[PDB]
Amino acid sequence: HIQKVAIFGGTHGNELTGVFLVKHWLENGAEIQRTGLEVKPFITNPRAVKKCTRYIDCDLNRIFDLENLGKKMSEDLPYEVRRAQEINHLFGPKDSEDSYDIIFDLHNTTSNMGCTLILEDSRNNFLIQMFHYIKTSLAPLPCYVYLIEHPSLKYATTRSIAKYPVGIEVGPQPQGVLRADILDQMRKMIKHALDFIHHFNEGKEFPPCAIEVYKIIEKVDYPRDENGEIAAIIHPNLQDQDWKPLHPGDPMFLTLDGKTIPLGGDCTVYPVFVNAAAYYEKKEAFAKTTKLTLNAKSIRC
Amino acid sequence: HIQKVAIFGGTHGNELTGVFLVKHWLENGAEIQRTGLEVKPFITNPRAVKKCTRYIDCDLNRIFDLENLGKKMSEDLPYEVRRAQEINHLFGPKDSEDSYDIIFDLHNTTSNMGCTLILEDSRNNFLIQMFHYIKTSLAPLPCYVYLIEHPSLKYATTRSIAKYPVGIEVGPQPQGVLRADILDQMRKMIKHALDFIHHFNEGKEFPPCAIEVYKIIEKVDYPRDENGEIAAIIHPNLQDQDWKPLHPGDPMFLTLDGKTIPLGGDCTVYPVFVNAAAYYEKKEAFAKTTKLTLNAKSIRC
Ligand SMILES: CP(=O)(O)N[C@@H](CC(=O)O)C(=O)O
Ligand SMILES: CP(=O)(O)N[C@@H](CC(=O)O)C(=O)O
Ligand SMILES: [Zn+2]
Repeated sequence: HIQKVAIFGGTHGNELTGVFLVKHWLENGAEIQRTGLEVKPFITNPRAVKKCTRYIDCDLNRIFDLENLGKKMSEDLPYEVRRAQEINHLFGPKDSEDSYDIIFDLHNTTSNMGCTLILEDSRNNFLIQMFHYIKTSLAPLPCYVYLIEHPSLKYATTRSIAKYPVGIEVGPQPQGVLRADILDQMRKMIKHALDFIHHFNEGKEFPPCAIEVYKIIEKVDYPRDENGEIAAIIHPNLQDQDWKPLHPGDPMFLTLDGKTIPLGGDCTVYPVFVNAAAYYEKKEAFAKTTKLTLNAKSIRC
Repeated sequence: HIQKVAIFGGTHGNELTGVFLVKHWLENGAEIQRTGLEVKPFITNPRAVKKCTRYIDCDLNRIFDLENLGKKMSEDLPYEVRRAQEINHLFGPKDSEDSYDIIFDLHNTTSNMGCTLILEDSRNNFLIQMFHYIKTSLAPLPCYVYLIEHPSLKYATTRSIAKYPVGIEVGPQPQGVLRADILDQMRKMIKHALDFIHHFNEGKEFPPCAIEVYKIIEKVDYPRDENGEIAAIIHPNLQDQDWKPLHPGDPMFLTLDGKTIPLGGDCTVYPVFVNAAAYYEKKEAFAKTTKLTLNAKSIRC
């Protein structure tokens, strides 16, 4: 059933783990080859990799929609828009049946999140089953799932071209830095993801399963000042405590004085992307998520 | 004896702890004010801070020498060269007796180094005594001293304008990220450094003392490709092990294949700036240092 699989690195040019793995596999990709399965590594944003920067003109990972992929090709377009089209033409077109079946898009964050899988559709049995397999196979190494389904949020990502878009994120790693442990963790994530696809194409039957995901609800801004500059910082007790529960009493921010600013609201939330570097650019502190369980049916062929 | 003291933040625009402290103290610098002592906070590279980037045209912290500070002012010069001059004219001139007495230049690294003091002259009794005071005052919080004296090296740093240049570096913090603990650590470093100056200007007598420093000997490159691209990465056992001893047997790098590359040479070395982000730009892995003890005499008003 599953034929065309791709692996994207360098969607942001300062997230090196993907860049390195992909470059290594372009020269020798035996590691990622599975019998009866054609898997293609590919650098998505080579220009931004060259500069070791997030993007050149605009973020590549939020423009794979009709607004942008339908524009008339020209050299006056932002670099990433041109690039987005070239990629859609290679691995897509999107919403087409000639598109790749599965795409893994590799990412790094500074946030202390470890192995993270990113799910775009909560009702997708195939992906849930994959994510279950990976989760299970990594144990006792923790692996979390982050759900970006939202009526009004959710972005037009690079991987979204696929029938089954899979996002992969490993932290904490600084930008422009290549750590071995983080690299090793992403490797293992991949091998199990490919193992799952192979197991599936050899027609293995998976029983129903259930997994905890974390559903984005809101992004929290840093408190500001009358000029609009940031006024407080992630409180020590929240630093590095991604995925762990935070109750309305608990400390959130801290001023340089420093009075504490506690959570507020009436329910427990799970913060993710705590003090992420990519959040500063937009002056955001972290993401509020809701923990919940999803279910899948059985699958075959 | 000591009159003019300055504190520099934003010498690199993505090293936020300095930026934040300095901005906070420009609005209210009571924290850094000591009796009979005028200390001036100051953002060195406002343009690079604006963009949250290391530098605009060239690294500000390498160009405070005759080659650059003697150039004819013009708008065709790289931004940082213009800026370097403006600063030399404010807080210097360098090698002059009208220069500031002491300058603290604040920095962050991604390397797991904690509180670090940077010493440019090994024969300086005043600085050693300060560094001793700070070291001891921070205990049991570790504080290390890194000596950049070298016959065949330079470093025309921002702070070098002063009679007594002091460098301050706290890691690990990602670039474009502001962590509370790291901020707190730098604050304490400053407070004790200012306390020392005040104690000295109230004419306290310090007995002779001794401190371990780490003398740079060379910078280690990443092993490269046949094209010139990086070929291995800091071995897991070296990651985050700054300051700790590394013997010729021990593992250094790691290829994506599995093969370890051990140290070599014939003596124990102490690595610092392990997997520093700012080292990638020049494709360097870390700095080899040699641990040794320095001695100071007594000192007075
Ligand atoms: C921290 P990131 O740059 O990997 N976050 C992405 C989301 C993603 O990776 O899907 C973005 O906001 O574009
Ligand atoms: C991380 P940094 O730019 O403040 N440190 C310099 C050295 C220095 O600033 O003294 C470097 O590692 O290249
Ligand atoms: Zn990313």
